[PDB]
Amino acid sequence: MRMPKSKGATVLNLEHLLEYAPQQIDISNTRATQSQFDTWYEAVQLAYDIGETEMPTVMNGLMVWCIENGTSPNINGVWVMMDGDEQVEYPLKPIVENAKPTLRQIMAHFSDVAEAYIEMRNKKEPYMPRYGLVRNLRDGSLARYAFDFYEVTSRTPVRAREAHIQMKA
Amino acid sequence: MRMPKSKGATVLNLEHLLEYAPQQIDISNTRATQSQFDTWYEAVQLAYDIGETEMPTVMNGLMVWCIENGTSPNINGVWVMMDGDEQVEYPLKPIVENAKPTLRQIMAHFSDVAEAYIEMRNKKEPYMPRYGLVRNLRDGSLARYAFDFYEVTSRTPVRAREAHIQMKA
Amino acid sequence: MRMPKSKGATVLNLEHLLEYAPQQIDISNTRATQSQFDTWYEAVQLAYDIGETEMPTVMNGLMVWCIENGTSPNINGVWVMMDGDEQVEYPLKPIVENAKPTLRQIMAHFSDVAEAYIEMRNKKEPYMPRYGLVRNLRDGSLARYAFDFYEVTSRTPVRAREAHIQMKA
Amino acid sequence: MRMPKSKGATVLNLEHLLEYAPQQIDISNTRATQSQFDTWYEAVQLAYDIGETEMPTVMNGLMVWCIENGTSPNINGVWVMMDGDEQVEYPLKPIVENAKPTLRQIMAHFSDVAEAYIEMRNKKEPYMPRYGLVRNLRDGSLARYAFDFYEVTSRTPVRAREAHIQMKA
Amino acid sequence: MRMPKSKGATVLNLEHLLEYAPQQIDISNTRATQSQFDTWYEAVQLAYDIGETEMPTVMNGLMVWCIENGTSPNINGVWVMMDGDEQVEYPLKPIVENAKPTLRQIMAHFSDVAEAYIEMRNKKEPYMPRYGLVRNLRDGSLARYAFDFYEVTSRTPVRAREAHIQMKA
Repeated sequence: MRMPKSKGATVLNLEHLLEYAPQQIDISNTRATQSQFDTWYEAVQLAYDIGETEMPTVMNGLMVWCIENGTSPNINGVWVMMDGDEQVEYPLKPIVENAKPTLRQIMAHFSDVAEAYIEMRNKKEPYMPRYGLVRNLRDGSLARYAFDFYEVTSRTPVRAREAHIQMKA
Repeated sequence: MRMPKSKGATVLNLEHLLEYAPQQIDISNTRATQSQFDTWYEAVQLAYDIGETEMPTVMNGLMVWCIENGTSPNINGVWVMMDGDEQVEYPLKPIVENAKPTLRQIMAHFSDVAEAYIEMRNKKEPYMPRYGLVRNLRDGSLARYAFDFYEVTSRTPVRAREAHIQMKA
Repeated sequence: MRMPKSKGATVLNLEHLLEYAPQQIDISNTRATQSQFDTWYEAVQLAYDIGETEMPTVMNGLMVWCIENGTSPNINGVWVMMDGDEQVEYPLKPIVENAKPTLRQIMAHFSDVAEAYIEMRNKKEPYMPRYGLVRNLRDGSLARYAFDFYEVTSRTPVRAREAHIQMKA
Repeated sequence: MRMPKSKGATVLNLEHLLEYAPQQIDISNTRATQSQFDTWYEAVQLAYDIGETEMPTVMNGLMVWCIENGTSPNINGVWVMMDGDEQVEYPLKPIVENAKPTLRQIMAHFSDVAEAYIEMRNKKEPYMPRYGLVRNLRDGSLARYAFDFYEVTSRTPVRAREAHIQMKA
Repeated sequence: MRMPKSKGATVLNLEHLLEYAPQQIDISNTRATQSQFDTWYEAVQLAYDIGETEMPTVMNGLMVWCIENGTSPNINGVWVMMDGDEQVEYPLKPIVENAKPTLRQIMAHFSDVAEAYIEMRNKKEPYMPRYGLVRNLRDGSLARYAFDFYEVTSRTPVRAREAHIQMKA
């Protein structure tokens, strides 16, 4: 093999070269960077006039809303939260404006947790996310992966990779 | 797994995260929100000069009309109600103007009840909604699902999902 | 045979003609020339204000970043390095501007080493570069070749040649 | 690179230039200078016979008026303030006079605050400034940029830059 | 080939022509000559009553002003310097006078240094000169070329050549 050279010197080290072991999600372009996610968090927090005691509760339903309604909604719209049987409405402009590059990449930070919620739902009655009810997904084991902000990593079953290709087609 | 992080703190809670259990129809974009449905109700009520004693009766036939004539009609038109053998006419502009985002989403609040009416009809003589007589649906058990404002949830038989895909194609 | 002639004289020699034995990568247009790589190295070094003691470490992650995120990114963007659990951000404009003719050819100097890193990763948990998770590559032995700046030489297995044709299609 | 030279000596420090980091709005010709704004403030104060206890209230209504009626009005005209349900009438020549170079540049000092007021109005009922209701702007998210005295800096989203080009055309 | 001839004798050495290798900027008409620049320097120095200890600081702000406000301003105007938070006001006729042929050609001597300042600003927050924010330049990499007194030589990337043609159109 040949290691990169510049003016007769190696430019890629020898020890740390075979020691750097990052995580796939961290250095991937499918999700927004940590700085971008932080900016989106406070911008949404400042727009809704919510403190640090109710904001975690509010963001629980936004992830659930994006499971069943996607991550590319109309800006001039609203997304719903339910406190009991009442539909509590929130403006959707702050969610999208302050999300860079796209809301899907920002929502991709919720990929791991969103499967836990769907698996919970798939313990009482069959629950299939709408994103999979419009692309004709019949499997009941792939319901945990039927949201548009899912991150495909090197831990995803092969059937799921084919399903997302079929879904997005 | 990794839960969303912002400035070294979890932003998705731990207990209410695995307790929020909404209903699919409530947080879905296939139907208008409760506020939107309320606005459409009074706007139509105020346009027809009807009180709270005949309006429930009038809206019974509007749902039946939309079963057999769809939810995307010409605004400058009329929809018919039958009191005995006489065709009582109502303007159709108030139904569509005041419906946001679309009349189909507003009519989607009648998805559950519209199946009860069709099943009633399918107890004396075979009744197939027109929306299914123009897309060549031959099954007699799918007649209860042959209206354009049907809501596909995680309780719909798999054959029905294929039928609507075939119908809308 | 006929050897090139000009004014009644051979113009291709006889001894050194059958002695010149270059290497395929050196005289190939799939990678930038040594002068071009040197210019890109110092230009990136001068833009980041880094000496000759940390620059080899920084370029380790840029190669890893290009494995999972390609070699044609948006100039007005950033690429991430991880020191522990923190995302250290670098501007991406110096990487692309000063790379001639393209960053893929400049990154092609890292083709040999990038396989060593992937093979390392493929010793603890299955690691498939993202560039192969979006083109539906299922083989686990071709993971070492699933980056866009791979150089196809006369040492590459035949299956790999077909895979890259299928991947790039 | 080459420095500017005069009689064999450098004419630029290039050490304080590294220090020199002015703000874009301060050294821009899109807004009047601080001295010009001070002249306009006192002259308007002297024309309306108002002290330093009601003038801050007075200029609150002037900024809102320029949002909905532009910054190029007739000199022989009036601008309206509302105290309750009554229209308080103010002469408009004191505004369009003593405002150099133009009233738009003087009004550009209110660009930041004018967006806070618009974002306030877009929390109860949809509010689009009349400047955007005559140029066919159908995106309510861009309502915060629909005043002619908006200042385009290097913090404006790319959407707003295209919208203003479309509006001013 | 044919040499220029006069009375049966060559009029060109063609041995010193091989020696003659001038710089493109030096013998270009896009910038004022050295004598013209020296005249503009002393005349501006004599007009502002400033010595040789503060003038290098003074011209630092003038170059930045021309980046964001162009090199064709009104003679009966002022250009702003910032010492801290205060706007220092300077007359602008001493600048647009004693600057022949044009101020742009005089300002062209700062083309190399003006890019260093812009590249400095594009290290903390995105900074695009106002010259490019009014001509719809959406590429932040080309921010280093977004001043009207830029000199196009045979070292400018092909991107910048097309951008300036698009901008000046």
